[PDB]
Amino acid sequence: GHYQAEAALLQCTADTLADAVLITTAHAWQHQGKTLFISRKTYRIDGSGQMAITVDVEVASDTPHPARIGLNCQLAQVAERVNWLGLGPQENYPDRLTAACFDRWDLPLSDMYTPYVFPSENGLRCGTRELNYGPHQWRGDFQFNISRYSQQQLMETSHRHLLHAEEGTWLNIDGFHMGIGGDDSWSPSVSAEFQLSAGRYHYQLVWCQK
Amino acid sequence: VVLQRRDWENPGVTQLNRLAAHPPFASWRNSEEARTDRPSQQLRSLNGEWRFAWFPAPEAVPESWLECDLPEADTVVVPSNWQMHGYDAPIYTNVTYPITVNPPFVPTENPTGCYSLTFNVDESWLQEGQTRIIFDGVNSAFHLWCNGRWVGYGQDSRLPSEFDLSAFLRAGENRLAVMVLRWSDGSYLEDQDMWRMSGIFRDVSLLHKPTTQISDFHVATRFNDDFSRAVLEAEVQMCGELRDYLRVTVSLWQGETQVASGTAPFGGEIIDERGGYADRVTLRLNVENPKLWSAEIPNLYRAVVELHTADGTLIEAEACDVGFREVRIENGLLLLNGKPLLIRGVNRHEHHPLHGQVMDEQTMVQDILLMKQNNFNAVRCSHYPNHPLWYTLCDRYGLYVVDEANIETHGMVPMNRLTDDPRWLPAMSERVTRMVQRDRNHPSVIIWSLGTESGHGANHDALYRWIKSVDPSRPVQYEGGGADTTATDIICPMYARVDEDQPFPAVPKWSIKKWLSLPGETRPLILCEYAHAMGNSLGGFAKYWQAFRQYPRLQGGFVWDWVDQSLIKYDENGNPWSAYGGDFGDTPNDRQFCMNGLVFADRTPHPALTEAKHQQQFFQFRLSGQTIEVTSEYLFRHSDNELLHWMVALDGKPLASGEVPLDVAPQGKQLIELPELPQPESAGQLWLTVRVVQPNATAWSEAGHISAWQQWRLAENLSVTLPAASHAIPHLTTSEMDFCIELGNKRWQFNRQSGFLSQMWIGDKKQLLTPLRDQFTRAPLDNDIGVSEATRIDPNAWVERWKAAGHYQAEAALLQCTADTLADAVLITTAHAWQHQGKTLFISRKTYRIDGSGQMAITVDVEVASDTPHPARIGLNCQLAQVAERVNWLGLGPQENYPDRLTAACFDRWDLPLSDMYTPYVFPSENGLRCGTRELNYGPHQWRGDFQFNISRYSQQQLMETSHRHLLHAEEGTWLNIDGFHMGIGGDDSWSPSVSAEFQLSAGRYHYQLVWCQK
Ligand SMILES: CC(C)S[C@@H]1O[C@H](CO)[C@H](O)[C@H](O)[C@H]1O
Ligand SMILES: [Mg+2]
Ligand SMILES: [Mg+2]
Ligand code: NA
Ligand code: NA
Ligand code: NA
Repeated sequence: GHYQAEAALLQCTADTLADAVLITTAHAWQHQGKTLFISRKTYRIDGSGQMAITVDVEVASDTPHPARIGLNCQLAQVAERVNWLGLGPQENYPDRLTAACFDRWDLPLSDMYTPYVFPSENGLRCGTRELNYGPHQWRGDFQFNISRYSQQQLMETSHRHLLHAEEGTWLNIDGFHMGIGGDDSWSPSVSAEFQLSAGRYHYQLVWCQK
Repeated sequence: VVLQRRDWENPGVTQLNRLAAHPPFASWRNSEEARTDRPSQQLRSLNGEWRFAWFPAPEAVPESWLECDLPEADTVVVPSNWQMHGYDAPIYTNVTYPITVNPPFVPTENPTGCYSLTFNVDESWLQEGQTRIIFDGVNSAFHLWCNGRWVGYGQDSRLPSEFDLSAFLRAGENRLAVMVLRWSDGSYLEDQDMWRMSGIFRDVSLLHKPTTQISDFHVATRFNDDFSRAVLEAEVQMCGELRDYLRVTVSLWQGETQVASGTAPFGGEIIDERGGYADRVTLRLNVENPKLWSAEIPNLYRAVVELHTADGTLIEAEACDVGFREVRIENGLLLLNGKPLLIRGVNRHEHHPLHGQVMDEQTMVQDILLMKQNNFNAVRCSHYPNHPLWYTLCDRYGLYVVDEANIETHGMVPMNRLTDDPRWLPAMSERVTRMVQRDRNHPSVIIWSLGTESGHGANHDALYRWIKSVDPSRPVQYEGGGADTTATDIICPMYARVDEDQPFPAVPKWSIKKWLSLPGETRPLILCEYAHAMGNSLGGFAKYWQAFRQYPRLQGGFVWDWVDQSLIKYDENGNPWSAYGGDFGDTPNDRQFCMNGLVFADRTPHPALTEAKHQQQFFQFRLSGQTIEVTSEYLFRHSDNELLHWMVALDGKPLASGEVPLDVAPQGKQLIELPELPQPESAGQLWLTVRVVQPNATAWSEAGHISAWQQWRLAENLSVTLPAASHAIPHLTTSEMDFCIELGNKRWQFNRQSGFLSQMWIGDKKQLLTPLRDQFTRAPLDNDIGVSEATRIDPNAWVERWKAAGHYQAEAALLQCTADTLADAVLITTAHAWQHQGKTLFISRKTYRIDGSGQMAITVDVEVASDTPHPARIGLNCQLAQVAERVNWLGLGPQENYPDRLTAACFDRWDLPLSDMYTPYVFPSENGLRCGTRELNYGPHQWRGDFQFNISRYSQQQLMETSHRHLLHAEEGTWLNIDGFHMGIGGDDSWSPSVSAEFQLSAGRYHYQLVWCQK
């Protein structure tokens, strides 16, 4: 029930600090009674206008290792260039990133999508310390993709030509992403060291307008 | 003439008047006593009180000593090493020779042990036949006198020298005088990495043999393809007068039943143009459905060899135990009885902490039992032939043995300088030939070894061929000169790693997996030495066994090594302590390198032992759903003394358990279906634990002995419940120097100048003696140090990388320290930078959240500079004021375990006295860590999260400043180290960095969290 998991709020509090506002939340993703994931978050918005996000995730040892552990959202803005300090320029994944180089990259948005004839998650870039899109800067140590297509449309659509740009820009920022494999295409092939099996995961982001 | 010749400086002279080598003789005169192996009246021990004097050189020995006992001499026990009686110091040196390398010469100052014994000889022994004396072990050379007259000379410390005394003795009192030399030309071939000692250190005895006698005999066992029929073939040789009426009967016994027999006159088949051996006979006995010998089931028969007249009058009988087994290398696999072996082996030096290198039955038996109880099936006789009882016991309890000639020339430059020299061939041949002649009838001996660490020389090749020529029943191995030379049937490297190539020039140690498939290569690979168990070690041991299991041609190896070579010294009060190199005045020395044991000198286990037992298990396990699949790794036996105990616990609380008998065939499978497991309605992780229990006692184990275990996570139920919110809310008390938080009897204090928790109070009492601070270092392990020394730095060792980067003396610098009162808590934020000479090594970012329930949630995020050497650990430490009796934790245990050595540890709820949380390594270092721990309890304290910890009365600082365990003093309070992350310990070897990449703290950014509360 990974694709159907319903978020159930456990905690949601606010605090006033000397020079910032702290938002603490906790969620449990469940499927018919079973708790798959718990997400514990803090948001820290300070004087300079930076929103520091800490995320600590629990994964039930007996659920199949998840495809990713990140955050997503549909952004309103539609910019033309995607600029980042990280691995690139082309799409790279944890078990397919040796060719990619760490530098400052700048591509058109359409270059951050890969037109696989049968549509799937695509266009990830890894080991990114900084991402710039329109007015938005994200800093940390993460993996991301960015496109006019949602994970939902991508998985619902059998051919690339049947896809339609969605309003705004879909952003996927992953603390962690499972390998893609390919030793064959008829049995699981993602190696143990690229499966998301640690049980407890932590990543942090800073979101400010630059 | 004896002082004149200096035979102890002549590799051309290795003996004078010494009898031929041969298998163990007892000269029974009753065939039944031979069968039952009872004591024989014809073999007398001369063990006991002897007279001993020490001299600085052989020139300093007075000529009267041959005729009269010396009054200044003492009375000492024999066998013994004279260093063990305080006459001089033992020397511990590893590679470098204990003497100046000037072959064939030794120092003029050559410690000389003069031994004597006045003893009785009965009349009966001197009217008929032959009386010989046997010295089983004399280190390193000696001349022998009897009643004033010179008998002979002998070398090789590790094999029997036998001399005919028939013409020297008289009825009544007799006197032996033995001049034992510490150093001789033999020493050049005895450079083993061990204590350098000397003297009559093995048994001395007198054997009476008839004039017409069995002088040698060889037993072979050959089989048809399916092992349903054997032929025992026994070749017997006599000395004395050759007569028609002479016969030999070789008869084979299973208990009290004679299964086969053969009798023949002397005179073997024609051999060449001049005929045959008129003094030899070959007997061949047919054996149907033989009980086969292995380490799993050591089936033995008794062969009695009778020399007699046609009419049936016995002359004498010899005998041995026969194990019916074939050893062959076929198609690149070592096979025993047609099945491929998996060597669960260990190197074992003969060592005793009190008696030095003297061996006794009790110790040997103790060693064998521990070995087998911990899943070993093999031993390498590193690096010399053993006390003769050892092979007998190995035959009977069942271990595969590698018998190794007493040749090591490690300190030579290059290592093969002697072994390539044809002039050292004679001395070398005798050390190989005399071993084969002595041990070739022991079934436990499955492989011959040409010695160790002598490079690869032409002499090795000759002797390899010699052994293959005289004994086609056993493979010959030898590691020197690259481990895969033409002088070895088996690729037998030392400390070759699993996946990691070490491509040294000329002698590369390839990844053992890569080694097998080098172009043209077909041989099996068994490591003669691997997994150097020095101090806190055996990291990465599981990686070896995973590979051994997957690769048919990787057939195991021998751990280095069984027992620490520590020696007992005494202090002023009179209490014993364990001593290593340099502790007897001995210099130069290689310090703690003599301690590489899986067990302490007193035979107490190191934590690593349990890791070896687990990885060396004989039953493998897989879980699918509710089915446990059991696979046997036994080659011959069924699991006819085994049950499986299963157990399911929720975070350590038992919910169900049961028993199923194991009925699995060798190499076979059994599926066990667990009953409906009761789904617990309570948060936690369900764990399954299985243990294989032997319900009946054996020759080597007690009833209820556990031989194997394994764990699995079953279903997990993550906690979704919020704690019941509290009325109270903590109060912040800001000061110039301090942030204080109050809640009820509990109080926290953060020093604003340091940035750390300087103190906590429960009610009135202080909880800390030292503030809670980040720790990035550890008291360096033997593996962290390698061969690095104060006066000869190895900049490659982990410790030196750490020192040179400033890790040990970096100073916390406060970047930030704020306080904030929240709705139901107080939040303390901190930031430190650890710096050394302007370089920022680490940055620690923390928050402490103290809420209204009195719990402190600590969140640590560390940055580690990519270009600083990866740190030993990322954690916190403090010195608690509390000294409690017990430690209670939910994690891996119960014994000490580290990230690369935790497979044997089981997740459960453990409870031990504080003293068990300290590991007494003779050289002190970081110790006692336990990993994957979710909850720690000590007095009123409880920590929760996902961390590793050690807890003890010794600071990391005292552990790293103290050289011996006994010099440690318990500090006030308890040092607590809590690590989010801890580096592997390594041990693939102990002289280069050996910690594998995946166990190094290289991620750059690290996160951990801990809740601290009183309970
Ligand atoms: C390069 C050296 C460390 S050689 C190393 O010394 C070890 C110390 O225990 C063992 O004696 C090994 O047999 C030897 O190979
Ligand atoms: Mg000599
Ligand atoms: Mg050596
Ligand atoms: Na194997
Ligand atoms: Na050693
Ligand atoms: Na130390």
